[PDB]
Amino acid sequence: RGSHMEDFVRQCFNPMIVELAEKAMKEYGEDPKIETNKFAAICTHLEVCFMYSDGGSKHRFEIIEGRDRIMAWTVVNSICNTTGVEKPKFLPDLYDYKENRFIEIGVTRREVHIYYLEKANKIKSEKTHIHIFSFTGEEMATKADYTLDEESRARIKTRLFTIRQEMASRSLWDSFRQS
DNA sequence: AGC
Ligand SMILES: [Mn+2]
Repeated sequence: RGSHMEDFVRQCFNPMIVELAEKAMKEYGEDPKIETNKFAAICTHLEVCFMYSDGGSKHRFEIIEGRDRIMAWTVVNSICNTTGVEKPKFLPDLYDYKENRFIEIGVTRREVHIYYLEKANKIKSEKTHIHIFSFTGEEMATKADYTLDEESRARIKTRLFTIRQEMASRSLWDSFRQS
């Protein structure tokens, strides 16, 4: 059922991200043509994770996000069994080899701390790091430790505001912000 | 995934 949002997603994000988002949705059996705001949110989340992992040095991060679920857990078990970090309850997005911790990255259309507290209580993990970005240029991270240098986080924030403008320009921001 |  032809939606403006679905075709917007396909210009905004590169094909590699679109294909991972589609696979993620149908691995858990949802339809990107129908659940189009969730389509847009998953592509957004994917892109931020990849931008984030590009912010470090060459070998800094293990990318968990974007793998099929069974392989992602395999890699997580490899990380826990070779480093001794406690196995997380939910699939994190990255592993930081420099700081020795998993990272859960989130993107929100609300005040970053509302979403942070939600992610904090969901993860019983005392140790996995949380880093939240908003669509208005705010961020929030565990212990005020933002992992990356300012430039790498700044370009993530710029991209998120561009996505917001592109949606608003198409009168999709309101549906998206209210979903 | 994030409202
Ligand atoms: Mn996440």
